[PDB]
Amino acid sequence: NSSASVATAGIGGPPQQVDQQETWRTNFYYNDVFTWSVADAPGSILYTVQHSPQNNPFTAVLSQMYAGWAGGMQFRFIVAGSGVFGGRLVAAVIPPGIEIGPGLEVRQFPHVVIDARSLEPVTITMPDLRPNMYHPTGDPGLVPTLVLSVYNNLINPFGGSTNAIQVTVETRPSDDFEFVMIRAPSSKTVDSISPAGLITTPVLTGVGNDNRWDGQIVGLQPVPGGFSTCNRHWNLNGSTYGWSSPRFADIDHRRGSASYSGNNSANALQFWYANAGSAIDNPISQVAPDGFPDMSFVPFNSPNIPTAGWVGFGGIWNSNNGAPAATTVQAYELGFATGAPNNLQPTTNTSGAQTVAKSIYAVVTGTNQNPTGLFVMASGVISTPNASAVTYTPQPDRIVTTPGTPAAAPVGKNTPIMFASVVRRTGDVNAAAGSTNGTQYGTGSQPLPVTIGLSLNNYSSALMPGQFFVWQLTFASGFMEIGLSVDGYFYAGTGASTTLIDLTELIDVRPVGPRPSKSTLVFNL
Amino acid sequence: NSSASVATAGIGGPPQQVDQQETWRTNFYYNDVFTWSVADAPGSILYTVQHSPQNNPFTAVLSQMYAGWAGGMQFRFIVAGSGVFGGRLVAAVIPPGIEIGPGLEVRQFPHVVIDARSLEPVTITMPDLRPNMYHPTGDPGLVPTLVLSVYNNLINPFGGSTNAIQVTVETRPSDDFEFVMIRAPSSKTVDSISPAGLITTPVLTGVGNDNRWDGQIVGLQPVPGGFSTCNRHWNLNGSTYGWSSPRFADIDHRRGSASYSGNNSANALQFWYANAGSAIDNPISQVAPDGFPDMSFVPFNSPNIPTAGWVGFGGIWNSNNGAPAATTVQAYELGFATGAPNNLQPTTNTSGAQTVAKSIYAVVTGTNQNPTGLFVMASGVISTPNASAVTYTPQPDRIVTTPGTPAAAPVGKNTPIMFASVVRRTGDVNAAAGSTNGTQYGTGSQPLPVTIGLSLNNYSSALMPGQFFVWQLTFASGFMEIGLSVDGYFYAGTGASTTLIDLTELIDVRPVGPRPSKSTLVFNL
Amino acid sequence: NSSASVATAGIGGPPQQVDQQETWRTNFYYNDVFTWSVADAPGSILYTVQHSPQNNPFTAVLSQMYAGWAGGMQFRFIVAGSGVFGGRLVAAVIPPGIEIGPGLEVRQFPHVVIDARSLEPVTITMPDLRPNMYHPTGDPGLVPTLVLSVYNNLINPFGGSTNAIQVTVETRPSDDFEFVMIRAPSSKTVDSISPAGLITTPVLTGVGNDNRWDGQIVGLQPVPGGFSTCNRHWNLNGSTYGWSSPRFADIDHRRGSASYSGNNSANALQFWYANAGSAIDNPISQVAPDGFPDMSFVPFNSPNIPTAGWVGFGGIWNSNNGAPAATTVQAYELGFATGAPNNLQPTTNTSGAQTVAKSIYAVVTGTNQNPTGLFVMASGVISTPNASAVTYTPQPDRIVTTPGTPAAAPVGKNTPIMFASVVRRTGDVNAAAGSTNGTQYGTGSQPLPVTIGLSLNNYSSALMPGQFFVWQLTFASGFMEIGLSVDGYFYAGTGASTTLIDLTELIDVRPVGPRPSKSTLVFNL
Repeated sequence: NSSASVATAGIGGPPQQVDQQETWRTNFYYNDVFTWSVADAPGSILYTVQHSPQNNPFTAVLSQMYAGWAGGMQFRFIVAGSGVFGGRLVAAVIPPGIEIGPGLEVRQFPHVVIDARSLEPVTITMPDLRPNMYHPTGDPGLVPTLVLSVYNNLINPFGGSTNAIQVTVETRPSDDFEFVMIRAPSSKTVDSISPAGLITTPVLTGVGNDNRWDGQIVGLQPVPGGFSTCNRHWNLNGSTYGWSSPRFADIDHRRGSASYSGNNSANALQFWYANAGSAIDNPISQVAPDGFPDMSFVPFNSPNIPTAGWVGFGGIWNSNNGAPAATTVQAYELGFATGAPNNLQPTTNTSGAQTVAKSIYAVVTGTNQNPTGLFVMASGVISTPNASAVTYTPQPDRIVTTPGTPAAAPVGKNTPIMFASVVRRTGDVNAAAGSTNGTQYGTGSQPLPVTIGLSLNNYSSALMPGQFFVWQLTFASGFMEIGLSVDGYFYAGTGASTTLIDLTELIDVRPVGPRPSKSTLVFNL
Repeated sequence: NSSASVATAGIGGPPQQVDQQETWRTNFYYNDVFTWSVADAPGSILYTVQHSPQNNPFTAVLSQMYAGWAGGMQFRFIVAGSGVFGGRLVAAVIPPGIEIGPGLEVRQFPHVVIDARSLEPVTITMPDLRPNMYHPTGDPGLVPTLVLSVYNNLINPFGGSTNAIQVTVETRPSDDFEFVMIRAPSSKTVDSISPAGLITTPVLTGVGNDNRWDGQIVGLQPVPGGFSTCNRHWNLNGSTYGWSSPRFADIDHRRGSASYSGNNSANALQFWYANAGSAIDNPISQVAPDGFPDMSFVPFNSPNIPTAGWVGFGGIWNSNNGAPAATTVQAYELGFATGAPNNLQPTTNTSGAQTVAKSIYAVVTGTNQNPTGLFVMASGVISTPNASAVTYTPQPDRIVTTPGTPAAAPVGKNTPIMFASVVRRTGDVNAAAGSTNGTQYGTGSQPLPVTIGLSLNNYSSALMPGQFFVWQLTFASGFMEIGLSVDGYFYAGTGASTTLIDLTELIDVRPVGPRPSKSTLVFNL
Repeated sequence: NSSASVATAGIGGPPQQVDQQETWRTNFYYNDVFTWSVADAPGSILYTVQHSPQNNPFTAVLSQMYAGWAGGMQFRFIVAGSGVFGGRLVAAVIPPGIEIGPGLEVRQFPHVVIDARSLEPVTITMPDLRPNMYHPTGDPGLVPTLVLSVYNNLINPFGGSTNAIQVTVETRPSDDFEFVMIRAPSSKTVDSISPAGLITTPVLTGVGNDNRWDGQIVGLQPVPGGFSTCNRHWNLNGSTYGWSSPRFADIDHRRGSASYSGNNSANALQFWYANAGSAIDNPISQVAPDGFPDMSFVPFNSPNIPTAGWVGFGGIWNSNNGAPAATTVQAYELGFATGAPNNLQPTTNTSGAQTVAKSIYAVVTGTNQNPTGLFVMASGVISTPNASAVTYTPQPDRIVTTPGTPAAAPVGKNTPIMFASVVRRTGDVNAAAGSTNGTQYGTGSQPLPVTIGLSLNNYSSALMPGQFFVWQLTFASGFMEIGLSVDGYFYAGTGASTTLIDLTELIDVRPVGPRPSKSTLVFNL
């Protein structure tokens, strides 16, 4: 690999200003560590990095201080384990012009080998292979990448009882490394925007809540079979495929049709429905009124209760009138459906759907009119039998989504998870119940604070489509990793387990950074 | 001019560190030739080319092996003369970022004159005008342009038809030219050039098919009125505006209404329809289902057959059970229409339309159902009564388009072309034609391996919106040029022509690389 | 051994007159790796390769540019060890014309030992054994072989499952290696290697389709009983024994007899047949018409449907007039049979057979005519009653073959494979299945771009009848090898397996070049 690049790092002028500083470059300090197991395949990539000053601790804080950089940086690797262990690793410096993934053939680029038995550390100096121009802390332009790959797999002769060893990574800047465009310290560009700050501990401990139910988040729920979600959900492209803005507020739809069933004008069950694409007061999407639940309706016939329906309180409002008609005000079961008045069927897709309401108990005096509005409150309560507390609501089938929505499915051994929260439940009027309030797990895709920050800031040039942004969770007994995708869905490396993970013994959350999607999030509980 | 700069290029070049290949390249190799006539006016530009590793053919093969390039290229010019013809051309090396087109004069540039009376070739070195920045082979950036323009008019002493001579160009890399970043010439796909591979000899010869009727390409059809195409179309930005898959696939639509009109349940024409924009089971877009024809319907009255209709074979398919109805199996006209079920009228706008199907002959027993599905085969036949019929189908007026689709209209003397194929026609019981095939012409806007390849790999930033990518088609006798826009339309230089070009006597196809879109593409057949 | 011959090669080499490329090739590049276990017996041959410009990847790219080659190649071997395992391998440079296979011993050859306890790589030069005759790049002739065989058995001190280690090979061209006859690296097609291009990553990924049902390839199916295929099949000799075109094309047969059996002219099953070997309007061979299925008929009785029948949609077409009959339009079973019109029995021999068609449902009015034509579409559907049905179709017993067609039967542990795809099934009015696709498996013997490419360019004398051309298929987790015989069958190394291999998690495909056919192809998935 090149070495004349240093003369080119060498060129200065008006970026230097006064009084440049070598800073500390002398010794090697801990950047990172990686694990190598007998499990891992030849041609698998254990460690990768683009050349940057964010590869020492000292040059990452100086990055705020300086606006531009140039030159080489040295990477030192220490294999720890034993001299009795077979296997070999390959470290190679790759020039820019590349897309890294399944076709990027590490063992056919100029490279050096690292042997597992090495007692002493092995060093590489990584130069600049495009040294002609200063990089800012904006776009650097395309830079060389350092990749370490397994050439032949780790062997223990004493069997499978011990099966992994670690390799340390240490760095120091080289001689040719320099900085420029100092200015004075402040915050700047792409550096200040990262998905990291969305998730944090106080939100999961007790400050945060879900985006479907406004509940307190008690758990993490794995969903092996996948799911799809859009309403009040957001991505790292800054937009939503939903019809709700990211806050809880009343459901107002001005044009629907209203009727009642029982052939009696007083003491009857109220019905309201409308087709999708008439939400004239909603800017987000005219498909349904903001605040309307993303679930398919649940059939009930009087006096029988809906088994795990969404219920909210409200009543019927005509457009000419300043406030709703009181006689109509009652609890309603709400959902998305097709086939109103009396051929009702649930719908999982918004295209050709109908937004439907029916009162769970009798209204004082009904109303027959068309068109006329529906006015129902911000968050809902769960309708379900008396002492019911089985699994969670909605199940993946129950969630309604648009045809623009991308679905959440497993990637590798990484499984999508939903955030589980405590919801109010009711067993139908009076009687008895399993407890004082009863147990009930309502689930959402996201914590509402993450949803507000995806809507607030655009993170497209801040997490790549192949990556997850990763944080690690610490529990009193055990720890795990959790990931957020660019499509807004959250993942865990739990595989096919369904067990509820308890956030109530949560000590901590902290970022691990960007990781590629296929590679498994840690689960040790 | 800039021939001192040999030593100042030699600071920008050397950080890379690589060998010089001199011994192979003693001789110059053929690049192109152009024609010079008595009617080519002074100020006109006959020939232009950008600096690129693709100018010498052997350097193009070597470009594959390397990820960067730099240094100059020599150009050598031969005038074919006579010695009795007067006139001159001017050769200038144009700076980077100076727009090329007919507005461009050589007037105030450094230049050499190329003389009509010359008998000796005249050799210019084209130096590197970017040398501080090494160029990538697969993302190069901005380069200079070599331009040749007519200073003085070609004049002949005598009469006759004889009015033209040719000027040949051959090239050789200079002693400053260099390849660097060998790495692994291992597993990159588009090292080979992405745009250039779209058209090839055996593909235009007999391997290729067209992307709308699946026929064999016999010819090229100019459309001097211009035209528009959205479906099964891709482009050099990777984007599309269609609904149908990149390959040909069968029609399955689960959600329609079926009915018939008449005085009886039997020996009637079956009708089925569903709305446009409702196909939520199509991954590409909801405009219609996959396999659905992008040409407007043909109204007809029982018992008569539609002409220049798209007909396909299929039947009514039960949505609840998932299974066909045999009695319904018949040939059907499938099309886009508006005014369903019974006020039907034709449109070319998808929005607010209905995708409609009607049988071309009597079904034994019809069915009235809602909902019911439609299941029809992939392949399509043109409906035409006995012998002599319509010139080519679809005509540009028949084609439907969806918002976002740009239309292709002539530029200068370049006119947009469609690809013509021989297609199967059926129409009217025991009909016949004047020929055995019954010579019926189906047209597509692209060849299908091109539609598939432009959907499989990226092509962005390779061709400039002012330029066309050019290939030269070579016949046993004569040649012509064909061009590709950024948009993914093909163009040819026949001007106000409607005449069909016969591709039967094709020997070869070669890439000519980008050329300005106002440059006429030559026609000598 | 033969390392004196440096100066005697230098008379045979020099008449050509060319430069030496040294500066690019400082380092060695990855060629392959193989596995060494406690169960690989002494005398066994683990790895073999012929001298060829295709061993180093960058030399392969350069081979394109040149029409001849000569000189040696260095080979470098790394044992992955541990230091507690005993055993040895022997490395010999084998003379030209000495047959390779398991009968081959290293016993009396010059050799080096490669040691289990080795920690340092061991490097052999493979000299040119042909130097008086310069080799062609695109017709090379006879070369020597490098062979590695087990001298002493791998032994472990301890128990556990741990029983294997790997040995890597990397190569570098020698200082004697040379390229000559640059000419024009211009316009030769198969400069690139003809055999190697047949299988590619995006082709096995999602661009390829199979050559009998036109479906998407999901898997590989081993057939440990062996099988035979003639139609739409080509080979590495360019020869075929089929009737149908290299692409999928519609059935048109002008000369048949049509009849029905029953008690009435209406609501009957139409039957049509013509003899095999009579299709004089088919350019390829008169065995049947173009588009006709190469699987034996399925007898059925009215009113029941055939199972695992080939069904296609079409009708009776008037031979005198050249035009269809609408009333006859229906779904038909098309097949090869013997015993027509009414003693019909199935066969797999074409000679003395009849190509037969029978409708699967009632036609409104039937026709009795002689002669009358048959006109049916290209695409085909599998006939199956409701849900659970046959494992794959065609089964090897159903396939018809014509004289001259060789059958593919296992060799050693390599077994012949068919390519599996998901195909459309229809059968029995308003039927259904357990899944929405109704998971029906269609099989082809080759991928269709391979059938088309093996018909488009020549391939003779590239692969030796004892060897198989090998490609390596690489997955996200594990890898396997696939092989191609001279005959144009594909093979895999699953032995007595019938289990279907799922190609869903494929990352990559790379050519491994020829290997002896008795060599097992590896399976680690």
